[PDB]
Amino acid sequence: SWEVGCGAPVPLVKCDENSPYRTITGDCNNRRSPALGAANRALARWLPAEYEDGLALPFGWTQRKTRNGFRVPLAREVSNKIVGYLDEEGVLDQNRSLLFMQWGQIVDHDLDFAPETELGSNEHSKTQCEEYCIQGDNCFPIMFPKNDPKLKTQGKCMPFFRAGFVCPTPPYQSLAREQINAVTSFLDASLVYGSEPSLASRLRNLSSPLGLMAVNQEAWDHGLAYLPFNNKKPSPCEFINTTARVPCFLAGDFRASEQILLATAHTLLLREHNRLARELKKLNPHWNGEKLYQEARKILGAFIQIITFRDYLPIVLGSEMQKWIPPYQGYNNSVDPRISNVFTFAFRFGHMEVPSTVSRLDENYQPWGPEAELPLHTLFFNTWRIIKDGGIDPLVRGLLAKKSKLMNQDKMVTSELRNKLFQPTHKIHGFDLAAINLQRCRDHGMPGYNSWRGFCGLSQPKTLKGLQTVLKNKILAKKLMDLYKTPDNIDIWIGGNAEPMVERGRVGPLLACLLGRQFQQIRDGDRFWWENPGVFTEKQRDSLQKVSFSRLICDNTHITKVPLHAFQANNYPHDFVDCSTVDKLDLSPWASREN
Ligand code: HEM
Ligand SMILES: *[C@@H]1O[C@H](CO)[C@@H](O[C@@H]2O[C@H](CO)[C@@H](O)[C@H](O)[C@H]2NC(C)=O)[C@H](O)[C@H]1NC(C)=O
Ligand SMILES: *[C@@H]1O[C@H](CO)[C@@H](O)[C@H](O)[C@H]1NC(C)=O
Ligand SMILES: *[C@@H]1O[C@H](CO)[C@@H](O)[C@H](O)[C@H]1NC(C)=O
Ligand SMILES: *[C@@H]1O[C@H](CO)[C@@H](O)[C@H](O)[C@H]1NC(C)=O
Ligand SMILES: [Ca+2]
Ligand code: NA
Repeated sequence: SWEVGCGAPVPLVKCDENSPYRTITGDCNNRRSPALGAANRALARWLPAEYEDGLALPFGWTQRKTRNGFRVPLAREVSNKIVGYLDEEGVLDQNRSLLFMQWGQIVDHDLDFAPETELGSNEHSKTQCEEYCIQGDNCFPIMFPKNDPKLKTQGKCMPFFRAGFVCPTPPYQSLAREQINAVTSFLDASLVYGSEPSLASRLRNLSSPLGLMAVNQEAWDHGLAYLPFNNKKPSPCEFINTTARVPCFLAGDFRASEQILLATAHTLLLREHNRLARELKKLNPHWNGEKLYQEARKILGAFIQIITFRDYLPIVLGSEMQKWIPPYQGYNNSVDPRISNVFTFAFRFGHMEVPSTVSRLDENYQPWGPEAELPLHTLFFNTWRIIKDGGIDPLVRGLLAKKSKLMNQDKMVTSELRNKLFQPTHKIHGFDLAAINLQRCRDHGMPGYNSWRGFCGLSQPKTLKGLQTVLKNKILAKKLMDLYKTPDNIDIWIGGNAEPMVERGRVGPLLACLLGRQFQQIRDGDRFWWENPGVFTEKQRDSLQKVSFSRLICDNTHITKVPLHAFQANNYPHDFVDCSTVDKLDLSPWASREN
């Protein structure tokens, strides 16, 4: 009865079966179902979607319509009463660097992107949602509750547009709405290279046959490369300072300039590509541009994989790591490699790891100038501080030397994100990421908290007292019950993140299961996984085994002092060493001798 499936707005596929390299789109990874993991298809549904009308309308759309007999609470009221806090003193994670937060965002952006519907071009339909807050079609505005401070200074709502969905981009009325993943599900550096042939070519430097990615020609970082500007008007990064008039960057991923540390990480990875490509040109002078591009691309892909799977996931998942992602046993072509709709909310655990300030540090790892520490809200879409205020190096030192925010049941999301978020088009530092996440949860038709607990083989609390035992927090459980009325109706984003963290990790049991399962699948179901026999030679793999994040910094900045375990909390100068003592990526195994 379940159909072979739709796909009129998704194009053709034809697959070069000899090809030792990934496609840009993700097509052809899986030989029996070539579209599996490819960009611009439906996110996978691990559980049936749950919408108000069975099909497409989110819970909370129709005021009289309940969920399980109760009204769903406003996203912004859940934000105000649970997610927020005032005192930033004491929130910092004593054993994770700020790099730990930032790598999470990098990895997330490699795997999933569900962009807003395209309806407001040649059309003030976006402007009208904003201006008048009238719910309809793809406008699904986040209404302020009665006592909200923003009601006084900001109007009736925050605008919000429904995520794009496959088949039609107007609505459909027979099968349930499926949102699109616009990037490749494989952990494949698509955030560097693009997920679309169009973008991917535009990012390359073809002017020369050196397999280089294109770089900024207007500005340089003390001789080091910046990303090229995106010259597409209008631009949010110009808007945040019209006197500086520095545009956003153009990268493999649309979101690269959303905050200055992300743009920073993107810069390092672009540098790493060009550097690898130059080093390969030396070792194999006979290689053409396509060859060089592909081979650097492939190494960078492996780099992301290793840092993610060897260094990042164990310190997120802790004791549950082995339970969900056992040691690798090879490529299983029966595994679904697709990112699930629910993972795209699970991985938003990072939002509770983002701290209120970003610092620039000098070569002694001491404050850099008089405005060294800045509030995070002043750095959304901010390229001008990079270009006109010291380049990336002082930012990278902050990444190493400052700390991530630790998630806290009484201090979930900093007001920098919770009250001051800037979104493009819209003019103000006045949005709420937490409210947006909850509204999105609904937009995407997510099953509730207890449906996912059941999925993960965990208990399903029905009462206040049951919820108190699961959360190990009486007061939080009590606010959730007062808002949601039953635990079944608690939005997964908030329920998942309300759980106390597992031992040695930074997420609770439910999230560790949703994340662990996904990463297991992105590893096991990828034909081009770096450790799958034949992707790299045995010797290449011995060389790739030594990648570190420290080495990445050494090779692509003018920073000479680095920790060995860059994700742990590290204090200068004690936990820092000279770049000369840190293992290098030895590219000798890529010398292809053929005479
Ligand atoms: C200053 C730091 C960050 C900012 C400003 C930020 C901002 C945002 C914004 C605006 C969205 C879109 C919300 C929506 O429309 O539904 C979003 C989505 C997301 N964020 Fe963050 N974020 C940050 C850090 C992180 C971190 C550290 C992680 C993970 C470790 C993360 C994971 C995600 C994910 C998974 C999504 C959904 C992506 C998709 O499929 O579309 N973010 N973030
Ligand atoms: C917009 O960018 C300008 C350009 O960098 C910023 O002005 C700089 O800031 C201080 C003065 O307070 C000086 O050290 C720089 O030399 C300034 N340059 C210029 C041209 O004035 C300005 O602070 C930014 N404005 C905002 C609102 O972000
Ligand atoms: C392309 O590469 C050449 C040779 O390295 C370089 O001089 C030129 O600036 C590059 N162009 C861009 C846009 O990166
Ligand atoms: C391959 O995947 C399928 C479904 O996930 C599973 O039945 C099988 O156990 C997997 N193979 C191995 C070797 O684990
Ligand atoms: C800090 O984190 C590392 C992993 O980065 C861990 O092995 C170490 O034991 C942790 N230190 C403390 C004090 O918990
Ligand atoms: Ca990807
Ligand atoms: Na062997």
